Order: sequence, then C-alpha cells, then structure tokens
Amino acid sequence: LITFEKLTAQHLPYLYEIRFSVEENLLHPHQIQYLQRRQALEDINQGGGWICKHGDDYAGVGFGLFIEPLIGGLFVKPEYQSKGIGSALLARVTAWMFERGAEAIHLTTDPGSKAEGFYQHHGWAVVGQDEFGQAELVKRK
Amino acid sequence: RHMDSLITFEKLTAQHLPYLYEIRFSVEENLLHPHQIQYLQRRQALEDINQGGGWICKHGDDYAGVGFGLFIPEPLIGGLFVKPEYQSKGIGSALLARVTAWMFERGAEAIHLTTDPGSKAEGFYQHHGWAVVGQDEFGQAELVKRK
Ligand SMILES: CC(C)(COP(=O)(O)OP(=O)(O)OC[C@H]1O[C@@H](n2cnc3c(N)ncnc32)[C@H](O)[C@@H]1OP(=O)(O)O)[C@@H](O)C(=O)NCCC(=O)NCCS
Ligand SMILES: CC(C)(COP(=O)(O)OP(=O)(O)OC[C@H]1O[C@@H](n2cnc3c(N)ncnc32)[C@H](O)[C@@H]1OP(=O)(O)O)[C@@H](O)C(=O)NCCC(=O)NCCS
Repeated sequence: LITFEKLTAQHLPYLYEIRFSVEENLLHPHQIQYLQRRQALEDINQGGGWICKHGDDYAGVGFGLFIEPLIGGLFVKPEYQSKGIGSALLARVTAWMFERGAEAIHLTTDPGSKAEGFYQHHGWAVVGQDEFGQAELVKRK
Repeated sequence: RHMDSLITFEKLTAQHLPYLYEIRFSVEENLLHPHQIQYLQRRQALEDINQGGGWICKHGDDYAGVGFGLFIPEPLIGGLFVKPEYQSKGIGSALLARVTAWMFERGAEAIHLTTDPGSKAEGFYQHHGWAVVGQDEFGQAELVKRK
C-alpha cells in the first residue's frame, strides 16, 4: 500500500529518481547547485521532508526548508500523479512550516504549469515572477 | 587481485537509475552543466542505459561508481563518475576500461568525450590514452581515443 514517511539521508537516490521523472517543472540551470550531494543532504536534514512509497516503489517526495520558508521540492512520478500524493505531501510540509513558526511560505514554479493551478487550488497566490522567470507563489498563516 | 574484493561490478540496467543520479551528484568536479540537464530526464537517461554500454560499481553494499558508453548519436563516453570517498581505488579506470573495450569490440573506430578543461578527469583520460582535440560549443575539452 501507499505509505508516507519522513525523508532521510538514505532516500537521496530516490529523491533524484522522482525529481527527474517529471515532465513539467524540469530542472532549470539556476537550480542545479541544490542537487549537489552536500546541499541536497543539508536540505533533507532540515527535517521538513516526506517521501511516499507505493509498495517498494518510490512515488513522490516533498520537502520544506528555512534558508526563508520555502517549498524546496514537490514531485510525483507521472505514473502516480492524480492520486492525492502531491496534496498529501504538500499538506504535511505546509503544516510543518507553520508549526516551525513561519508566517508565510514561498515557492516558485513554471508559469502556467499544471503545478501552478494545483498550488492555487490549495490556497497559494501568485505574487509575481522571479529573475529567472519563475512564478512566485505565497501562502500565509 | 588488483582491486579489493569488496568492490564488485554489475551491468548497468534501468533498476540502477536512482544510483546513477546519486553517484553523478556526489562529485565535486565536472558538475552538471545547463546543456546536460536534458540527458538526466528519466526517459532520456533510461534510453542511454538501454544502449547497453554501462556498468555500475559497488563498494561493499554502497554504490560507488558508474560509467557508460553510447553509440548513438556517435561513439561517446556518456558518463563516468565515482563518489569522492571511493576515488583513487581503481574504480574509474576499471569502468573506463570496461566501457572502452565494449565499444571497440562492437565496432567503434574512435570514441569521443567532453570534460571540463583542466579538470582532474582531463589528465586521467590522457593518462589512459585519450587526446585533447579541441573544444566543443560550450568550451568543454573534447577528447578522442582511436581503435
Ligand atoms: C504538481 C504535482 C506535485 C501534483 O501532485 P499530484 O499527486 O499529481 O496531485 P493530487 O493528486 O494530490 O491532486 C490533483 C487534483 O487536484 C485538483 N487540481 C489540480 N489542479 C487544479 C486546478 N488548476 N484547479 C482546480 N483543481 C485542481 C484536481 O482535483 C486534481 O485531480 P485530477 O488530476 O484527477 O483532475 C504533481 O502532478 C507533479 O509532480 N507534477 C510534475 C512536477 C511538478 O510540476 N512539480 C511541482 C514543482 S514546483
Ligand atoms: C575522474 C574519475 C572518474 C577518476 O576515477 P578514479 O576512480 O578516482 O580513478 P582511479 O582510481 O581508477 O585511477 C586514478 C589513478 O589514475 C592515474 N592518474 C590520474 N590522473 C592522472 C594524470 N593527470 N597523470 C598521470 N596519471 C594519472 C593515477 O595513477 C591515479 O592514482 P591516484 O588516485 O592514487 O593518484 C573520478 O575521480 C571522478 O569521478 N571524478 C569526479 C567526476 C569527474 O570528473 N568525472 C569525469 C566526467 S567527464
């Protein structure tokens, strides 16, 4: 069955696997640096992540960070999308951020991507564009 | 006998995909460049693996190094990476030799690769008989090895 558990260092390979499985919100040049092992492990080790398994298959990953409160990543393999996994991960990360004391959470996403409407459906608002042309979204406590 | 019995080698298959990424992002030189992002997307990475020119190395139970050749679009070294903690143990040379021999056995008259100019890898390749022939469209050093 589908399980959600805390994302830990041992999940590093599967974080990459899920992240590179998606067909929208592909990795952009300015984001390469955050996947280098030392930085990816630092992100995981903030403790704001969950990973979803379908049996022994890794299905989705979501993590929040304080660097600034941010959704560091939210990705579900295409074959597991539209089953509630992304919403379940986002809800866990969002609650974690607010319990840590965040007043607002930020994220960026490809403008007009399916993810943009998904976040808006969950109460996030587009507030502009960053220097890289990504849509900036905010959710307040 | 030349290498610790703890170090084993497996033919690279689709099931190794997560560990290919893990090893690739562990290195501190020849970091991923913008023009190379596309080759890591799952469908493209699996297509690369499926050309059949790859091996992966484990140190004990820990994945340690990966190397793979391609014949399409042309004979190339598609990737060669060893985790920092497992470098200088013969793994990169072993993977390079395995891939190189497979390519030549299957008909390659020459193999090319690109690497960061002046990187440790550049000298490593030259030590194994590769020659710098120039630079590519991004300023990477282009190297060749001939049959
Ligand atoms: C975006 C993503 C994380 C969402 O996760 P998911 O598991 O597919 O989403 P869920 O199943 O939890 O929720 C989807 C549901 O939300 C609702 N929904 C989604 N977008 C909506 C919109 N624009 N308006 C109204 N409702 C919407 C729908 O009910 C939808 O169900 P449906 O697809 O069957 O029609 C996931 O699809 C994904 O990884 N996409 C590719 C990578 C990506 O863009 N990640 C975001 C990086 S910023
Ligand atoms: C480059 C890389 C693949 C080499 O693999 P490795 O497992 O560390 O190398 P090996 O143990 O098989 O061989 C190393 C030996 O090659 C020889 N060698 C290497 N560079 C040399 C040079 N410039 N001149 C002469 N001999 C050299 C040395 O004998 C060296 O021994 P040492 O490590 O004790 O000093 C690996 O270090 C790596 O992944 N580096 C980072 C990522 C990278 O640059 N990959 C290449 C992408 S194009």
